[PDB]
Amino acid sequence: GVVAAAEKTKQGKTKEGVLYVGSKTKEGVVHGVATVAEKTKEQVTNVGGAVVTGVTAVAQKTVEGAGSIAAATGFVKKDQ
Amino acid sequence: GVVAAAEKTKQGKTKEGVLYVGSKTKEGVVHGVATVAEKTKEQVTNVGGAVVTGVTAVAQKTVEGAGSIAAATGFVKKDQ
Amino acid sequence: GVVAAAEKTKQGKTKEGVLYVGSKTKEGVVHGVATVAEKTKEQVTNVGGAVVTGVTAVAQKTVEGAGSIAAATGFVKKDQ
Repeated sequence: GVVAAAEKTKQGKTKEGVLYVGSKTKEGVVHGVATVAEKTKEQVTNVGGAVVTGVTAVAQKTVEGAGSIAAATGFVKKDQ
Repeated sequence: GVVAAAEKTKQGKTKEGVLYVGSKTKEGVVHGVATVAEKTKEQVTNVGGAVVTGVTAVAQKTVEGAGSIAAATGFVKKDQ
Repeated sequence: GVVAAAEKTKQGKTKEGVLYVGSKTKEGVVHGVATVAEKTKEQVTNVGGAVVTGVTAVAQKTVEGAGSIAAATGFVKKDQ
């Protein structure tokens, strides 16, 4: 029973402000989430929330609510 | 019973402010989350929250709420 | 029963301020979370919260709420 529950059981003014980023570069190479392999059997990539990538990559108020992820890999049975 | 529960059972003004980043570089290479391997059997990458990458990578108010992640890998049975 | 529970059971004004970062470099190479291996059997990377990477990488008010992560790897049975 490999489960994963999450409850934001909320019952009951926002004036946050700003966010500012600046960038000035010459050369840039970025790899966010890379899976490189050779001679494997299984490969999984469960993205529940977000994935944000780049020389300028911001993530504001990204995952509100309830993030739930089950993940099961393998579980072989060759007995007897 | 490999579970993982999380409850933000909230019942009941925000004036945070700012955030500022600045950057000026010449060469830049970034790898956020890399999985490199050779001759394996299983490879998993469960992203529950976020993944933010880059020469300028910010993450503001990212994972509110309830973050829940189950993760099971393996569990072989070849007995008798 | 490999579980991991977390409850932010909150029942019931914010004027934090600012945050400031500055950067001026010539060469930069960063690796956030790298898993390099050879001749293994299993590889897992459960990200519950966030992962922020870069020559300028900030993380403000990242994981509120309840962070929950189960993680089970292995558990082989070849007896008798």
